[PDB]
Amino acid sequence: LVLGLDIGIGSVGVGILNKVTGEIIHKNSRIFPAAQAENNLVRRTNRQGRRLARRKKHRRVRLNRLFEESGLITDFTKISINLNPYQLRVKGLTDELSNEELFIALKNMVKHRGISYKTPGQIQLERYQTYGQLRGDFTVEKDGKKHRLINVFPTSAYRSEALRILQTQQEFNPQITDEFINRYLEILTGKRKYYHGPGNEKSRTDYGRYRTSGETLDNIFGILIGKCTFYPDEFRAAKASYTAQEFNLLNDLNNLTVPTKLSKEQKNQIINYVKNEKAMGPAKLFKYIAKLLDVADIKGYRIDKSGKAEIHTFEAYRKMKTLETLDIEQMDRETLDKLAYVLTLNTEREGIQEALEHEFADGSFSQKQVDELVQFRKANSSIFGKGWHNFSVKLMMELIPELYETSEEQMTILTRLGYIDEKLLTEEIYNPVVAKSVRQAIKIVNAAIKEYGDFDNIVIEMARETNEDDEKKAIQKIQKANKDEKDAAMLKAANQYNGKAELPHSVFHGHKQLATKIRLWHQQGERCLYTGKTISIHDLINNSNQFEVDAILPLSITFDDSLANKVLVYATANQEKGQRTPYQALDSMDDAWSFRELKAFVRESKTLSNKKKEYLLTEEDISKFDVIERNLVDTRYASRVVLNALQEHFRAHKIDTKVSVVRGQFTSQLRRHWGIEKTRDTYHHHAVDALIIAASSQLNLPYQHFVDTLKSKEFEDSILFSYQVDSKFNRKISDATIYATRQAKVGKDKADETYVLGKIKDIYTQDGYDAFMKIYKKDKSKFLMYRHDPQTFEKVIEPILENYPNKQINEKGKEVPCNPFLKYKEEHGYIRKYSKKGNGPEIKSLKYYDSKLGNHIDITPKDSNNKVVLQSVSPWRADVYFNKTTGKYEILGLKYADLQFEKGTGTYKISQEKYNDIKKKEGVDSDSEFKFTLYKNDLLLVKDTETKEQQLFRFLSRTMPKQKHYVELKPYDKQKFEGGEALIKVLGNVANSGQCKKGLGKSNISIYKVRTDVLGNQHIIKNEGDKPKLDF
RNA sequence: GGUGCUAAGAUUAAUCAGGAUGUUUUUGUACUCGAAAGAAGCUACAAAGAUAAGGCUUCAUGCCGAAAUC
DNA sequence: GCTCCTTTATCCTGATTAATCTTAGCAC
DNA sequence: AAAGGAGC
Ligand SMILES: [Ba+2]
Ligand SMILES: [Ba+2]
Ligand SMILES: [Ba+2]
Ligand SMILES: [Ba+2]
Ligand SMILES: [Ba+2]
Ligand SMILES: [Ba+2]
Ligand SMILES: [Ba+2]
Ligand SMILES: [Ba+2]
Ligand SMILES: [Ba+2]
Ligand SMILES: [Ba+2]
Ligand SMILES: [Ba+2]
Ligand SMILES: [Ba+2]
Ligand SMILES: [Ba+2]
Ligand SMILES: [Ba+2]
Ligand SMILES: [Mg+2]
Ligand SMILES: [Mg+2]
Repeated sequence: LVLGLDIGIGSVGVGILNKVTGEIIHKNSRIFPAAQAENNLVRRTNRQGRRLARRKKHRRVRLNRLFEESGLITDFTKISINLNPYQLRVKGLTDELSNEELFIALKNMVKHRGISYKTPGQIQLERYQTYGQLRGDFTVEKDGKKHRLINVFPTSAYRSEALRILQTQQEFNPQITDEFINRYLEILTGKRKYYHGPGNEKSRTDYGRYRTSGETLDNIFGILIGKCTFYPDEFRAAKASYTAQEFNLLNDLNNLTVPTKLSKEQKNQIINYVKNEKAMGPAKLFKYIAKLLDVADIKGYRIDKSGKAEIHTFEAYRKMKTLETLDIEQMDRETLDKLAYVLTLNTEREGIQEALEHEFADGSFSQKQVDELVQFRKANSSIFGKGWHNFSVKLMMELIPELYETSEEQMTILTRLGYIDEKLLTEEIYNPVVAKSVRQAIKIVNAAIKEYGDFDNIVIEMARETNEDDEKKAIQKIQKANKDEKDAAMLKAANQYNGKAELPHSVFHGHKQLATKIRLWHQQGERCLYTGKTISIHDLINNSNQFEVDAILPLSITFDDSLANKVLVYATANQEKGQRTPYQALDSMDDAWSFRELKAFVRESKTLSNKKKEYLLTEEDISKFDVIERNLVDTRYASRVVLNALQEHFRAHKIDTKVSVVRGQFTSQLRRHWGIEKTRDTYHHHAVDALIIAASSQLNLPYQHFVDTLKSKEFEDSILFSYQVDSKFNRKISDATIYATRQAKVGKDKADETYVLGKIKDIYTQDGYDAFMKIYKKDKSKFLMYRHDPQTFEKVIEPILENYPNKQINEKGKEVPCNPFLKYKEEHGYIRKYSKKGNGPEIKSLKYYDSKLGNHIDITPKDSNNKVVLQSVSPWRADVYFNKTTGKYEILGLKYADLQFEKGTGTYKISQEKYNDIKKKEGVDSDSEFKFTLYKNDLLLVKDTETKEQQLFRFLSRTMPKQKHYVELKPYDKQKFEGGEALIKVLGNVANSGQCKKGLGKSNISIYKVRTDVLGNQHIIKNEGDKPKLDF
């Protein structure tokens, strides 16, 4: 029997076939949408955002306790919030402030303490006075030109400003001690080291340094260093360690071939020669082996991308011999390997200093020698940033001798010396998508082996190329052209800056991305492609903050993190671009060149790549909800791990189940060669792909039989499906929009109602204006201004709609719908609120009554005159009951937001009383029998009692709170329904809108839960237990 | 075809430290109404508060909450 | 009650560790 | 993609 596997990011196709007969024994499709674990990006983003906001709020709490302890303010209730803190930040610079005015000035400073990778207050206040606003990024007029500002300042300048304030206060006030000044500046300027992370000695967290086990790490990334290829409980050596340098050159030398393999002695010559000579390269070493022992006679050396020969040259050692306050020759091996550990992993003074103190014996270093090691590590980031060797040192020491003694390379030597736990298999893998699909692929083969015994062969499709030589040469030419323009960009940055042919290592400190910034910089003709302005190398390197690397098509939508989706632009031009493509954004941007100019530049030049040109000019209105390379990387990763784990399992246990490999491009043409047809948008193709995989393996060796069986029209209608149920609570609970509500009468009601508000963020975009007219043609009274400012609406905005075009002839002589608000803007500036003396504020956003408040989460401030809510509440599970009096089913729906952390306990749970309240409000009778609980992707069987039809569905959720017992379902064999698809008569047909929403509380109904193993074998469940499971 | 070491070129993953926003509440100022006191809560700016629902203990460079465990 | 229709926050700056392909040079 | 009020 032969087992095929098509492992993917959200599916694994399974299929078995009796090799002699060619008969199909099992076909199956295992599904687990990869979108669930791909959301980890959202989880990390939100965890990090919460930490930034937690600490910003903690900064002003820490400031409160500082003012309390100093005895300057005890009562924080009478603290005004309507004075100008920016002006007191200027007054305090020279004149005396009240303690309340000082606390307002410093609290304002702590909430915007600037970047750290005329004082700021005076720059901010001047923007307050001359343009009426300071925050965010906005446009300002600059003598005919529009310029862009943003409230971003160095933390150094904020600290500089605050210091002058408090020192000036000190001469007026004595309660302001030197310690008070010290403690505040740490509140203001304090940051955590990136290699420490969260926590404190009492606040244990395994995200950071203070581990819950009680251990305190020096650097939280040390534990992430890889393990040895053969010693899984041994960390690997630094590239710059002595052990790894000796192993590297030793194996380099034996892989040469010489007229006289080199002898044992012959290597120690070269090792000593290169170790004690200062300058060393590949030629000059070979120039020594040849001209001192014919370089053309030596062969078997690894070659450059370009074609230069290369070899290991103890580069790390030579540089470490240059140290003046220490002598590398005076240190033994494990001390020099340990030194390279510390200097590879740590990039900061304190991290190195702490690691030296805690890993070496107390008398091992002096301050001056750690002082030199600090300056040394920074000056050689290019060497200690190269990472780690694939081997531990332990293994190399069991290998370096025998590489001296014998002429064999590492592969040759290791030969000489000589069911799957899916969780341990994926214990140390930090990619939840790869870790999941691997875990799914192994759970299957274990169940396949249980039901069938071992197999002659288990075949895994791989996505590796097979290329002929024209093509192969076709890859290195490109990979070499890639390395060529980086050098070309660096060389050019060097001459433009230094005039020399190399940039000083001083410029890359705290700015390792410069090598890439320069590369895109060179590709954009040294011009920012949104401003049309030149980017001077001096400005870039010398003033790095003025620029940012924009994702051309924003990553929120595309997830395309390649170079071809990146451009170096001025920072303000990237912030104004926002979550938009240049096409959507450029013409609307105030400080920017026209999209036409950008088009011209892009087509005109010979610097941008082919794919970079499409992305900069796609007039495609891409969107986040329109019906990626991570998929390819992770599929390769998952399939591989499964393969290796299978081979190694069948040797260490000697099962002699062969394990073969097939490539995707071969299966694709085979499927074309055979009579294989793919059903549109269906999960069937994962299964039959796996049978093409199993079949590929027995090709050398009933063949037509298998195919005919396969071709059978009747074949698909009996392929099995199994889905991974999701029981997890505490997923994303709702949409993020925070909604206001008001009491109003809208449309057909004559009783005040609670309406959720909506708002048009900017009426000067086309999307902003089209939204305006949809609401306008339907019911102008929806706009809150219509009701609360009819003068502005009737005497400003209605004339504008009347007297400005809503369309226009474009560049191409094609009528395009234009925006009357926008066309007024270009002429008179912003539409302004109605006023007698032309004094009204500008108009940018319009709130309107949207929809009636229904289901929601209440986040209402005690302060608020109206409720504030969150909407689109996501569901967790549905509890199925049955009422004997009515003979109908009653379905209770639980949402993530029904569970919470219990005060006091800290347990995440729902209580019976709340569960009983939900049970009531959902129409479940308190005297009704519990039947089962359905989670997402569980499967249902819905039977009609009267006509005996039955349909198998998978569960999604309980939908529509108002419509009791209503449930959204999904298909058994595909991702979604199309719409109008016929179901059993009781449920009619699925809504043409696509979503299958049916109520299951009708009399004529029968529903059972269906479990499957990962193979597709179904079990009918008609009752699970006496009561629902609520163990927490 | 699998695999080991090395180097490069491409992609991507996990995790940490920070910035500036956005949403909404309240207040102030402006705009509108009013003789003012104020009203209205639109519109703009500023400040203060909340920012997945919600929790923790050790009182702080405090900690956890959208993944995985099926 | 059953189906149609609208709706849905984001841009960056530092840093480390790991993976998978694809070329190369050697090899079981 | 799916919540759920709008719309009838
Ligand atoms: Ba803005
Ligand atoms: Ba020396
Ligand atoms: Ba590195
Ligand atoms: Ba080919
Ligand atoms: Ba909107
Ligand atoms: Ba939603
Ligand atoms: Ba190979
Ligand atoms: Ba007045
Ligand atoms: Ba007044
Ligand atoms: Ba008021
Ligand atoms: Ba704010
Ligand atoms: Ba909270
Ligand atoms: Ba109704
Ligand atoms: Ba809605
Ligand atoms: Mg961008
Ligand atoms: Mg649809």
